[PDB]
Amino acid sequence: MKYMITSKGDEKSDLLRLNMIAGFGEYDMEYDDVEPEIVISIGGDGTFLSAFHQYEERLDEIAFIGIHTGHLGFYADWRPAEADKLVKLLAKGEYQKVSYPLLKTTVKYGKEATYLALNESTVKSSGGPFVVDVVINDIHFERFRGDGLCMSTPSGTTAYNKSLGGALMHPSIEAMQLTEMASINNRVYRTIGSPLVFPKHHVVSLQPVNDKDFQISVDHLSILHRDVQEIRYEVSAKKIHFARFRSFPFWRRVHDSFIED
Amino acid sequence: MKYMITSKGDEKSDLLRLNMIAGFGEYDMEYDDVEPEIVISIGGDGTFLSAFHQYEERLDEIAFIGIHTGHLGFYADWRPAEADKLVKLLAKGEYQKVSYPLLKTTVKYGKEATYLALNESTVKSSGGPFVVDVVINDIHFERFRGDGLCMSTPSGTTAYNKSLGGALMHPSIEAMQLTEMASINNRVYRTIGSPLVFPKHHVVSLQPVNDKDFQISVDHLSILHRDVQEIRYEVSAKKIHFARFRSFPFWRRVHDSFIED
Amino acid sequence: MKYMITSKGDEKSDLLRLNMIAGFGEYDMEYDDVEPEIVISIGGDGTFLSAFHQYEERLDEIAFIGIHTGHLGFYADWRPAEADKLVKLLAKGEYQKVSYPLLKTTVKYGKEATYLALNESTVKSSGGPFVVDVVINDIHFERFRGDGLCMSTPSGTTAYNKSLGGALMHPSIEAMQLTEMASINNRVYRTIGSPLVFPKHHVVSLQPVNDKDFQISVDHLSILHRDVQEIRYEVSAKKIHFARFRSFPFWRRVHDSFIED
Amino acid sequence: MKYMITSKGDEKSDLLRLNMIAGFGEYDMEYDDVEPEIVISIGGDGTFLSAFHQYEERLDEIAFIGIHTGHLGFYADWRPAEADKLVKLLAKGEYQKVSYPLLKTTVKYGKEATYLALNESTVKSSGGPFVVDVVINDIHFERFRGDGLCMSTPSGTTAYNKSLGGALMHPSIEAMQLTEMASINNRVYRTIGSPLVFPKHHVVSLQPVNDKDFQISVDHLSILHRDVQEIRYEVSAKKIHFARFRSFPFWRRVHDSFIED
Ligand SMILES: CN(CC#Cc1nc2c(N)ncnc2n1[C@@H]1O[C@H](CO)[C@@H](O)[C@H]1OP(=O)(O)O)C[C@H]1O[C@@H](n2cnc3c(N)ncnc32)[C@H](O)[C@@H]1O
Ligand SMILES: CN(CC#Cc1nc2c(N)ncnc2n1[C@@H]1O[C@H](CO)[C@@H](O)[C@H]1OP(=O)(O)O)C[C@H]1O[C@@H](n2cnc3c(N)ncnc32)[C@H](O)[C@@H]1O
Ligand SMILES: CN(CC#Cc1nc2c(N)ncnc2n1[C@@H]1O[C@H](CO)[C@@H](O)[C@H]1OP(=O)(O)O)C[C@H]1O[C@@H](n2cnc3c(N)ncnc32)[C@H](O)[C@@H]1O
Ligand SMILES: CN(CC#Cc1nc2c(N)ncnc2n1[C@@H]1O[C@H](CO)[C@@H](O)[C@H]1OP(=O)(O)O)C[C@H]1O[C@@H](n2cnc3c(N)ncnc32)[C@H](O)[C@@H]1O
Repeated sequence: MKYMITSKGDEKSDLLRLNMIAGFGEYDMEYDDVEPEIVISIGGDGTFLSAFHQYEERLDEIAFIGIHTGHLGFYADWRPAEADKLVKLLAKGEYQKVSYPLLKTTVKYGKEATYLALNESTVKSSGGPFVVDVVINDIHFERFRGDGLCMSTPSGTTAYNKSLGGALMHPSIEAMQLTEMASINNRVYRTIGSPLVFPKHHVVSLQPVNDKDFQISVDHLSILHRDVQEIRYEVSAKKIHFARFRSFPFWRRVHDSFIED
Repeated sequence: MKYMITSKGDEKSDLLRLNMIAGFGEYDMEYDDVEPEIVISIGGDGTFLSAFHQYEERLDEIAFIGIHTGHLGFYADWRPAEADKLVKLLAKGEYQKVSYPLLKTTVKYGKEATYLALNESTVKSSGGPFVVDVVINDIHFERFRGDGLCMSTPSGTTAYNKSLGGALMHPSIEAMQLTEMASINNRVYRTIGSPLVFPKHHVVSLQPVNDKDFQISVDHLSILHRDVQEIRYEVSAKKIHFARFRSFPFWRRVHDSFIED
Repeated sequence: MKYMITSKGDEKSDLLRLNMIAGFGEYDMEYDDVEPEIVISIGGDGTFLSAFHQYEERLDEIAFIGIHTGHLGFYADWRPAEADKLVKLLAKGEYQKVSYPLLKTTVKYGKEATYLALNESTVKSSGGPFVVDVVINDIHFERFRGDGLCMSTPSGTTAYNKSLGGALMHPSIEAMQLTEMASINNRVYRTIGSPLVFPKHHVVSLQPVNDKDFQISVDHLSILHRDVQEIRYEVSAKKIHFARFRSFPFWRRVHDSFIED
Repeated sequence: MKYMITSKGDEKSDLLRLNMIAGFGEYDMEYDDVEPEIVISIGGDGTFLSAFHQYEERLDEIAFIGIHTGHLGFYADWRPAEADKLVKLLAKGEYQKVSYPLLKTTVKYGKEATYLALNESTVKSSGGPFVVDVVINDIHFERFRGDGLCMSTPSGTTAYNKSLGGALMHPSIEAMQLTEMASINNRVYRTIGSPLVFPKHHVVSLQPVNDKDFQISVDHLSILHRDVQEIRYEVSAKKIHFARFRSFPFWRRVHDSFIED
């Protein structure tokens, strides 16, 4: 099939990439970085996040593989030594695919712009204080004042979501999780405090009250949006598909990353 | 159909119960507290929890209704004024049923005993320090030392789980959530810290290392178990069925209970 | 004595200010906004913070008073109705003074710039990731990666510090408190997690490792510093002096602000 | 001077104890376990806590030393290899003493009983729910419902207090810190949430409202008190005196214990 390989850029990743292409060369495998069916990421989770967004418009025609040259990642969870063993099983085929849920973000102006996130999407204070109205399925849930909010995919719960006190969710759960960044809670302002886990079809809407500029981030892409009036969060109908070749369970990936490998 | 009504016991609850039975008397409705199809709880969530466990062996043949005489509850979410309106719609039928997931607990000795929880099941220090090995789908995940652990149903996440830093989960999500009670984390002991959200079929096993006595609780039932060697947690295959007669969404119930009614 | 009055600017604050000046006019009191001995703030804590920094170079020659026209504040803790009673006791004299500790921030370049904070001073990510080395009395304590850090005065612990999980400290304690903003903790990065309470003479130093630009804030003043190599935190030798005229204890101020007035 | 040595009891601690007594034998040093001036603890912090309470009635006539045979402790912070070097400097004298603050607990019945804590004193649910009124300097601050409360000395903030979210306090600060154990916070019940740091002379009083039985703990001593009506917490006037022979600063002890030795 068509394949391509992206690299962190350092000497170790570029050289493992050149060795896999060489191993791939002796097969019915064509390197193609326009319409690949297999996207291999060599580096870290950030390298994988770049690879995902590089091909977010062909998600249903692509299986992703992550190779970590540094420490173990959650998307780059195969080490370099098995790359030669990886070439072989990628060549024949015959491998199950694993699908993780994604988060859809809709940003409306006064036109709109949608985005797709693998880790999380965050909304932040543009310069002055951050006050937004939180609306859940068209019901006003709370008026939030603080540093910002974070809406996380299941696989993203080990990322920014974990640092904000969120729960770690197994990626087979089609859900999204909202966490607060340093909220005020006094006699004037009241927020729920706890992280909120939303299922499919539930729409969380963030609406400004005073300022209308915000720092909106989607994974590592962070741009300041102007003249916004709504940020809609929703479990996407699209999924990211991983090529699977042996059992590396999620809770084991959590154990190795946070307890001790 | 067969029905029965349980009461908190105070003057207000006993009298609303006697008025609903009177309203029920003028219908094709027989009061029966052995094999009811409709179980009405008058009082609070605790009164409802008692009503659930009173009939946990006929869960698939029962629809539950909760009436709160005091503050708003999450299971007792209809106020007394609509009880007369409640009698009518219960009499004809024609009402959708709502199903919430339950948590199954298995306790093994050296025989075994299983239990069913609507809120949560907790395991606690029997007197000396609490040390248990946490095993997820037969993999050793961590060695926990602290005050105890709490495994919560979705509808239970607003109860004890919320006080322990857990996330609030919408009850349509078939899952269970584990939270820590005051764990030690130093160079010797290491725990994940974050709450963990597990899907169906995932089995969390708690295994003792030193002492084998524990305070195990299931909802308000808390008994000390002796000579245990395993506590297994798992999303139950059974569900609790609620009689539904109008839209009182979960996130609104959360708003009214924690933000301001 | 010399006095001056600052106002939030709205109609209510400007008019209470004009009435106190009128009441002050019938006394041996001269309005002077260059070298006052009494600085009255009318509005909120933010109005008081502006009044403090407006006169931070004459702290030992000034007693501060706060009047809240809106909700109760921690520095603006007298309501408008007692302003006429306030005029009288300010005129005669004979009132004890209360002193709260301040936080000193030193920012070095490659010259230096020092600052004085009543609430807190925070250091934040300038655009890229935030990584700093934390040094306590010239010992390397930890390498922090996250959103930022917050060093709070005692009276500031109810402000930003409280939202970040810090402890509330009685202002008679000459100390400063450091809290983390969303830190990463995995096999690579390790931070203490808990808030740290430092006494007098203890110097906490923040040193960059990669980027050298930071968003440094001091109370509501937030400016981006360039080419920094050290941010030093230390309990200041200066104190803010409040004019006291009746007992409004701190823990009562906490109760009224966060429990219910 | 008079001295004595206590041991964890295992083979390693008993044998290091017998070697120090031998080294002590060749000096103007008399082993005396009734009125020692030097109390050496060999084992861990728990062994040291037992040694402190064994002599809490002669605190002002005793200097304490801790030797850790296992991992590094906060009171047992010298390793066995320097015990022979420890014998010499203990023999001559000429060493500064370090003093840490203690926490005084008063428990009243309907007579009273006072206690002294080096780490913390906790109050817990006796069997039924835990509800107490929190009173600060004779003002009603809050009505707490939850698992319990913990009042910690400065040196105790790295113990149970740290697991409950409290701040780490340098032991030169004469203070005490209160933290909550899993409190309920809804429209009915309201607690401050944040840890509270109290100075000298401040009296925190816990008063029951419904049940009057409680599990009160002081360090590792935990006994159930009956017919109580008040638990008073206060920074003690007594201090524990440590024999100091080189610089092992507190924040370094924190670094080595929680970051990495
Ligand atoms: C440049 N990164 C790429 C990546 C990744 C990333 N994704 C995940 C994930 N899904 N589960 C766990 N670990 C993850 N990683 C690691 O996390 C660190 C920060 O990159 C790195 O070790 C990553 O690892 P690797 O790239 O060094 O191999 C942007 C991301 O950073 C997250 N993020 C931002 N701010 C904070 C913060 N304050 N605290 C914690 N996380 C934060 C956020 O989610 C964003 O998408
Ligand atoms: C006697 N109760 C019955 C009930 C209920 C209960 N269930 C829920 C729920 N699912 N979502 C939210 N609120 C809930 N409620 C309320 O919670 C308080 C404590 O009953 C009361 O107001 C309840 O309300 P109502 O009875 O006064 O109307 C035992 C339960 O207490 C929980 N629990 C135990 N210890 C703690 C603690 N330390 N912190 C918080 N919750 C705790 C635990 O889950 C247990 O099953
Ligand atoms: C514009 N403010 C002025 C003030 C004041 C301020 N100081 C204090 C204080 N010492 N103890 C308690 N309450 C305080 N207040 C209130 O706090 C809210 C935010 O102003 C307002 O109600 C204040 O009240 P009043 O102005 O509406 O009357 C900047 C400050 O905001 C703090 N701050 C910034 N970001 C956050 C955040 N994410 N969460 C919580 N606090 C934050 C920070 O400390 C900064 O100095
Ligand atoms: C039997 N212990 C003796 C000791 C000591 C103790 N004191 C301190 C301290 N001041 N600073 C930091 N570390 C400390 N240690 C360690 O802490 C662990 C638990 O002993 C052990 O490693 C201790 O170490 P060492 O004995 O193995 O060498 C009772 C104490 O346990 C604390 N405690 C109780 N319950 C919990 C909990 N749920 N979480 C955390 N701490 C708890 C409480 O404070 C009590 O006085």
